[PDB]
Amino acid sequence: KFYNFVILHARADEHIALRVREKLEALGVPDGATFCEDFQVPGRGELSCLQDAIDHSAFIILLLTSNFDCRLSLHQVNQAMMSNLTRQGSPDCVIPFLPLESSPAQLSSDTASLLSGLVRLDEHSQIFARKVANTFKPHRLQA
Amino acid sequence: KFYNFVILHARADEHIALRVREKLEALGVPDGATFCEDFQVPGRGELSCLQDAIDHSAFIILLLTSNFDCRLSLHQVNQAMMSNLTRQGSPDCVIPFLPLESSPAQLSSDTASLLSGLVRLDEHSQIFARKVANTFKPHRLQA
Amino acid sequence: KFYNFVILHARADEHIALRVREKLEALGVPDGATFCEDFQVPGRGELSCLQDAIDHSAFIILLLTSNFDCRLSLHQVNQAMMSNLTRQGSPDCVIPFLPLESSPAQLSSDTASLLSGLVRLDEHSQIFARKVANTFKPHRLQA
Amino acid sequence: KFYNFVILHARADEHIALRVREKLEALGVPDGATFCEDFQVPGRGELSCLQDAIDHSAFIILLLTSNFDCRLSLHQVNQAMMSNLTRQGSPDCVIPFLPLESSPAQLSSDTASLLSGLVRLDEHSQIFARKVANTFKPHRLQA
Amino acid sequence: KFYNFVILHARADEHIALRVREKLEALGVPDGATFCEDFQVPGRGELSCLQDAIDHSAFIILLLTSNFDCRLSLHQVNQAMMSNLTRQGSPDCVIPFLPLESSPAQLSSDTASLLSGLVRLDEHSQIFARKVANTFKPHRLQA
Amino acid sequence: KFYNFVILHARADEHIALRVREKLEALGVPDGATFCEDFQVPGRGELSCLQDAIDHSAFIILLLTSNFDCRLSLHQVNQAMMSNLTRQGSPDCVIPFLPLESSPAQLSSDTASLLSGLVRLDEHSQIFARKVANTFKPHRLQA
Repeated sequence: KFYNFVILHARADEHIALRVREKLEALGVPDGATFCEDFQVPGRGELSCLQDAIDHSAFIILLLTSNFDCRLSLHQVNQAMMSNLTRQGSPDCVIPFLPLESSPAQLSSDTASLLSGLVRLDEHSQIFARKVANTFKPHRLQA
Repeated sequence: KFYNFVILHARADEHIALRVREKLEALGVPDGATFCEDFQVPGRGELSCLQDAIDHSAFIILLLTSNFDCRLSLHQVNQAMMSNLTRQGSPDCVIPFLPLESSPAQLSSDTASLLSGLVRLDEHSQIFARKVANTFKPHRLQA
Repeated sequence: KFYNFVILHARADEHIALRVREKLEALGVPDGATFCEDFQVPGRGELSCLQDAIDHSAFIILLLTSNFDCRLSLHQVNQAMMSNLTRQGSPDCVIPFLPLESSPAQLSSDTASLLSGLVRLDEHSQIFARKVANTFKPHRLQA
Repeated sequence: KFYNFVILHARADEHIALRVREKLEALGVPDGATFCEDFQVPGRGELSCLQDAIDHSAFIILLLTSNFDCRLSLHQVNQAMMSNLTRQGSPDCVIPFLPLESSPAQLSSDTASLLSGLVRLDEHSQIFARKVANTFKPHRLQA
Repeated sequence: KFYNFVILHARADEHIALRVREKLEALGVPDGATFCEDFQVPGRGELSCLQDAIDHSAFIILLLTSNFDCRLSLHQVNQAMMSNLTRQGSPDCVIPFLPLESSPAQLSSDTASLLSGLVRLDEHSQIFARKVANTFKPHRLQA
Repeated sequence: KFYNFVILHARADEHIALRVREKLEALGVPDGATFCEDFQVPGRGELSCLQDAIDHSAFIILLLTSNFDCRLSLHQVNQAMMSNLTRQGSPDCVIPFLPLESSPAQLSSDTASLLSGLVRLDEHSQIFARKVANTFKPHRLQA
């Protein structure tokens, strides 16, 4: 339990989430996790699975995509942001992520507008490794 | 059929549902249905008595009472929220409600955490009438 | 023939069945019946008398009680439920009933567990009249 | 007794249940079972066979097939869900299952709408093995 | 000839059968008969008088008692039951009768076990008149 | 005496009963029996010998067929079921049987409607051997 980072994503985009978690593990962040890792299919529909992904993850990494426009995804973004804001501490746990496959032109107007004025992480940037190192510092959250 | 709004509640808090229904009908919302309105006696245990409430109601209202922490209540909230999200149109069908008989501190984490960022209605608030008027606009979905 | 509703009950609790029939007819359900109405005396121990009660009734009302725990009662519940489920049409027929003589905590574990997935028609409820009116709407079964 | 998991299926899909049991045992879950193993012939139509399957199993697995749209199947789903939700312990045992012979569009409204908000186990996905290993952890229910 | 009902009784219990017949015809059943009504002193023995009683009666009423346990009584019960069952028509005619002079605890295993599967009428019952009216209806069989 | 299982059958279908007894003894149930092992034209009458066969057999197997529709057959089924249900012990012994010579569509409606609640064993099923093994376990009734 208490994984380092979790990758919230749409149901269809499984390969993108797997690639991103593998890459972030490769760059030097141990104990990688994804939404479909604690997405416990025995009955945890969206109450226990989503709250387990939010609560038991030091960093919540939202994965924007053209398929991230669905209403369920927007509700997940709202839930993650509100949990981050209400929870004591946790300055910038929610980290918007732009995958390599995605482009800045496919940002969801309805969904990604909530994250427009928040610190983003991009894969197209050539400073991506330094951004990851700065974000995932040795000192982090506790139990 | 096709009632304007339905109140979801626990088994014990039967009277609170009727009280809130009468109060909300007083404000000027016709067809004040409740969970016991379509709680058909035979055949249904949770098959359509929980589904006809979701299916045949324009707005769904969840009473966040102290008795609403039951294990069945969490499944009811999950079903309502997921049916709202899968359904097309009317993004804010699901509405948390806080009757005077309950308190904001009485919000049990397990169930209230599902509705941390939703359209909350509070009887403790003094702008209740304006919130009700804004939420229950003259135009109400379709058949 | 073709009675509106019948009451299945243990042999000992005939008076409770008569009382429930009288009360339910008083509420506005005509042509009330009971098991002893078609509990024919010649021969038909449980072969066709029970079949006459099941087939020739629009609704079946099991009278749960402390004397309803015997093996014969369990077979009666099993047969009524299976006949209702296999029958064409008539989505909801078997109506669990809790008379004032018994208590909600006095449910027999062996028998009442079969109906644990069905909504009861509780006499103790303050909404009993509305439940009865809702369960017995003018449009009903036929031949 | 006290089987690890039981597969609830329709009357016409015994072969699918046996195949799924064999596959799930192959993944590394010992002491498998199916509904046609505690489906004792002498009596026990749905009284002490379905209830025995519900009570004497750790993980109830509903097999969402094409023949699973019958009224009997809907009653079985209601019984399983309500028995799981009412009883203390057994946190989230009930597991919807999607076999090969079914389709993502096979979800009939009447039966699958009950589990629509509930999360399913789909072996169509490529993460099925890890998903199952996550489901049936070594620590589980007691007697 | 062709009496409505016939009372079959032990040789030593003529008074009980006569009292039962006298009580019964007053309720509205005309042309009452008993075994001693067709029981000729000369010529006929047992096979002829008993067969005449079986053949020339619309209904046959066995009268269970403590003196109804002899081998002759068992033979009479068996003969009457088999004649009713084999003969085409007459859907159900054999009626077990429990008079007040006997008790339910006084059911001799041998003779009563033949009619254990059949349903009876008890003089101890409080719905005796209605049961009798249900048995003997204005429409009946003939030969 | 005290035969392990008996087979009640219509008089016309003697061969089917013997064949079923031979098969079921072959599967591994020792000391088989049939109705014509405690059935004599001389001495005991039909009802008496049927009652003798009911209570001297650990298991009772009704052999449904097209010739099992007569009123005598219905009375035998009623008597067997009622004797099983009323007697103390023996939780469930009346086992509906479906042999090769019949089909699950030609079942006697009037007779088999009594057993529609219970579970039958079909030779048509491919799990017949497992059903028999689960049925006739080493531990069984006692004198």
